[PDB]
Amino acid sequence: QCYAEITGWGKCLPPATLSNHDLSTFLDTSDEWIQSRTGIEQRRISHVNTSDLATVAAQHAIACAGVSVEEIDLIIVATCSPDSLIPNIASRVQQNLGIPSAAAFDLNAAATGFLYGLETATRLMQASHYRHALVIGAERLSFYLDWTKRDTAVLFGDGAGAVVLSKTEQKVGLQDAQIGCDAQGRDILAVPKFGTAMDRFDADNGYWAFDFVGKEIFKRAVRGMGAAAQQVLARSGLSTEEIDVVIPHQANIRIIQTLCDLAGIAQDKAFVNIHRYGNTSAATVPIALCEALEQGKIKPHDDLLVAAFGAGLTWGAGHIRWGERITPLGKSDAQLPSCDHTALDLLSKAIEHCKRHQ
Amino acid sequence: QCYAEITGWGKCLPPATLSNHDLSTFLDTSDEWIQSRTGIEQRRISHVNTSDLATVAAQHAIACAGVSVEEIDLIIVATCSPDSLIPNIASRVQQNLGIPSAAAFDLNAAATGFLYGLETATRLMQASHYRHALVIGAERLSFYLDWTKRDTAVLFGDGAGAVVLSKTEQKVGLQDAQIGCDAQGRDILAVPKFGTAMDRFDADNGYWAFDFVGKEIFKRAVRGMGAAAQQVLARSGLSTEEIDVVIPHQANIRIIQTLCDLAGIAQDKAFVNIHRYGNTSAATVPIALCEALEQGKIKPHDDLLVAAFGAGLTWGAGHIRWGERITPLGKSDAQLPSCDHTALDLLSKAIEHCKRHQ
Ligand SMILES: CCCCCCCC(=O)SCCNC(=O)CCNC(=O)[C@H](O)C(C)(C)COP(=O)(O)OP(=O)(O)OC[C@H]1O[C@@H](n2cnc3c(N)ncnc32)[C@H](O)[C@@H]1OP(=O)(O)O
Ligand SMILES: CCCCCCCC(=O)SCCNC(=O)CCNC(=O)[C@H](O)C(C)(C)COP(=O)(O)OP(=O)(O)OC[C@H]1O[C@@H](n2cnc3c(N)ncnc32)[C@H](O)[C@@H]1OP(=O)(O)O
Ligand code: NA
Ligand code: NA
Repeated sequence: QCYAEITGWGKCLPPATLSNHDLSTFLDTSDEWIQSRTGIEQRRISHVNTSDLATVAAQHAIACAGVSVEEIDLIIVATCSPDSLIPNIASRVQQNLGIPSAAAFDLNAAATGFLYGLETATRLMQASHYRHALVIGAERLSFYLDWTKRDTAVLFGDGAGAVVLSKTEQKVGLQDAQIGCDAQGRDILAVPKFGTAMDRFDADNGYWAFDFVGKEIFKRAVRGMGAAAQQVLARSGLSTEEIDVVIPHQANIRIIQTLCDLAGIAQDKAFVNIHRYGNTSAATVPIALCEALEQGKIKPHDDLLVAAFGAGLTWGAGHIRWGERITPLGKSDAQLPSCDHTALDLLSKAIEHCKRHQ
Repeated sequence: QCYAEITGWGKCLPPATLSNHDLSTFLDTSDEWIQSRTGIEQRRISHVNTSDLATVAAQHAIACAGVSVEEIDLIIVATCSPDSLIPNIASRVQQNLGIPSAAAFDLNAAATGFLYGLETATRLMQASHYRHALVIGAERLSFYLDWTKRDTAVLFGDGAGAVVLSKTEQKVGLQDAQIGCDAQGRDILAVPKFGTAMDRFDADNGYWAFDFVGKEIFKRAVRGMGAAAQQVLARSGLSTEEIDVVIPHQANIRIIQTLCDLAGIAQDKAFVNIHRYGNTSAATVPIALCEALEQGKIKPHDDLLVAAFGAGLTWGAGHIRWGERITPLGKSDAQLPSCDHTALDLLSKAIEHCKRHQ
């Protein structure tokens, strides 16, 4: 029996910050509403493409793991905002870092995609000949947003997180996972007209609907994640008190609290950074894991519960058993190109077109 | 030790057919050039979205396997032309067929994506609790094409293929596989400006370049596939004479012939249907497998070699050991909505815009 230890962790958050106050400047909303309903105070807006955020997060995770590029056998980028469809952006990350040979693909399961990626890489490694893997959740969700619609415009941000996995005999990394999808929730969270369903030559094709039914999402998410978390704990013989840390998707602070409350997990076990970054979809979990490690929230040998959901409606949970090391082997000087523009400056063209079309 | 038997197979080719003669009607090309250089005589153009082609192929594979929707635990759609990015289209296929619960994701590794999907589902099933899986290669490549540029406009078509996998103790299905990516070939085959790298509000954003360096692709593809096929055969203890059938990606007939020639595999072992459908990217392999089965090309207990490449430049090979059954359990009456339009009629809006912009 082999296992896939999380030997490296890393993040990349773009510098330009869109505050709740900044959103109040061009929308009928407030810090008071956004903060009390969602827990979000700020989020980051990328001046660079999704693959660039991915690459930097990967660079940090690679130094953290001390793994050479020659040893990386698999690259998975979990994203729903890739630079290109042809080719995939896993191959761009591969190109940027000079990784020869590795299998490289993009995985789309919306915000659950990192957990899907961790599950997928772990089983690939357990069943076949992949020595080390790079799994990245990376998003530039700001691409998609409708800057007239306050319901969604205030919820999402940009960023990336990465892990490196290393094959081992030790019983560490992802243990049981349960991933799934509630396809009856497919239409409640959707941008149906970006992709090959859109009219390529219509000049109004940029003004797509972001469909979003918050109450219905909340309900299906809590059920999806909750039942997945229960299957993981039940199958693994864990009592709930044995869970040391929860690393949840950062969609809404109330969803995190409800998940923990219904499962009987203490609220202070959940790592929350949604106030800083908002919902970064596939990046939420690996960024939260990275920061949990950075801030001393995870001890050697801890049991972690990861839980996530997203458009689909995809869902999942998993149990990670941490090994010996919670400290990086090395640091990276990798950074995004500098940018002195505000988040408002970056969104100007997009905001002005959306408001003019209305 | 478990294995993932291919218990179901199925295809969906849209009816509207673009002949080489039809391409001669609006481009400086000929049947004589296209047929002798590529082997392509016809290809299909979809009147429906990628998810619809996927669904029908899935329906045929499900009846072929005799598996209920309740038993399907995993859905992978390999595609680079999804209807939507949010949500994924694996979840649409899931919705269409009423499959509850299953993990559902889109996998993007261009034409190698089906092989990536087969590898991924097989290892998921071997290492964890997935009883049956649905793996689909589905594409509407006609969305992307530059109807002024003859180099690429004549090469690609639309379609989908599916398999159903069933967990078993018997040593059948995918055995060894070797998948990878040659990221130094990333820029030779690319549509860099469809995705989040495109300017959403530019009215000319629909007139994207399809970058394509045929000679360089040919060379990297032959090397990529060839070395992957060698690693598969070497690791598995197979002599080349023991390979009964080759199911190759249908990009170019000369690439198939060169692959077989350099490996010392007899040319008549390769199944070729590129003359009918062209390059359908991720759909090529599962459609060719489905048709090989339909036409009596595969016997019980045969050894198959699958080989593929695509944008990335992704590559791979695998060895499938066939089990007992080469005949479907049941048939499906599932079909696409009727369409009496020609391929030319369907492409009219796209062709007229491309030619007017030039
Ligand atoms: C671009 C990337 C997209 C792809 C994403 C992929 C990743 C994912 O899928 S993760 C998906 C994220 N999921 C979530 O955020 C969870 C969904 N749930 C929620 O957000 C919550 O239900 C939430 C906060 C909206 C509920 O708020 P609620 O309790 O209804 O507040 P309440 O006091 O009742 O007021 C509601 C009203 O406020 C108003 N309102 C909405 N937005 C705002 C705003 N920004 N400012 C002021 N008022 C607002 C509306 O009129 C709303 O009415 P209704 O609820 O009928 O639409
Ligand atoms: C939407 C799709 C997105 C992609 C999704 C992912 C799928 C994949 O990644 S699979 C990729 C598929 N790969 C391929 O098709 C590669 C196959 N190989 C080739 O294309 C060959 O090299 C091929 C067909 C060009 C043959 O070359 P070859 O016979 O050696 O050269 P030759 O006989 O001199 O002809 C080439 C010349 O013909 C001309 N020519 C090109 N197209 C045409 C045409 N349609 N009609 C007439 N002449 C043409 C060109 O001037 C070309 O010049 P150059 O020498 O500069 O390339
Ligand atoms: Na514990
Ligand atoms: Na044989």
